[PDB]
Amino acid sequence: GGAFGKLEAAREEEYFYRKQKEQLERLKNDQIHQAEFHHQQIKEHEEAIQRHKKFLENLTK
Amino acid sequence: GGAFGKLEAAREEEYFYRKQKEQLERLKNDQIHQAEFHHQQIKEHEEAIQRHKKFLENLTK
Repeated sequence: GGAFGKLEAAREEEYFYRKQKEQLERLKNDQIHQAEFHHQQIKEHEEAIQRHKKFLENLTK
Repeated sequence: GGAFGKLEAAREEEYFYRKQKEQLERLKNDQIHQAEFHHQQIKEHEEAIQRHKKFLENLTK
């Protein structure tokens, strides 16, 4: 498709969700403890916000 | 299990990711435009950060 367009946006969401599902499984199998899980998930959601701002600023002007 | 424990954490992630897959589908089917998608997704990730902070606070001290 195009840069920062609908197909790229979908691909980024798919990558993000695949990663987070893998982390949820590490938690369910006691490979990471829960405090660590929540601390790492905050950083992921912070990076997701920056990614969405980036897409937005390219879409809008 | 227990409140704020591993099973509840998993349930919160499952709910969050089911909602986001629904929103991604709305975008794929041009029911929301892309700027709106990214703007709404920032709010969702902001709410997820607050949720993860709340779980952490209960886990730790």
